Amino acid sequence: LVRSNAVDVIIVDSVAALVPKAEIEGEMGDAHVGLQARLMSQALRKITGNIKNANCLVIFINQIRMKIGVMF
DNA sequence: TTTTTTTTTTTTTTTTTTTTTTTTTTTTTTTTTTTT
Repeated sequence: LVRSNAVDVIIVDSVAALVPKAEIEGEMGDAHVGLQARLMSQALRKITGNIKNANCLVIFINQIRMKIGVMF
């Protein structure tokens, strides 16, 4: 959509819910340490250069997931 | 009978033998439990 120059505002609701295809194919709790993070990092690397050229918005939506082992 | 005298011209190719080198990471995820 963004590369087409047609649409100008794009919304991705709850980026946390876009599971990888590999994780879907595999069983529950197999592993997939950070695969979501790798996917998200690779996505931006490819679309940042097209978003500026197409003058679009890609407002992403996120969730609050409390972390462990943090005191202060 | 006596009695020798002088060279002239090039034609043709034939066959390949041998490898030499790696190069770079990429990414987090999720809390549990009141005690007197």
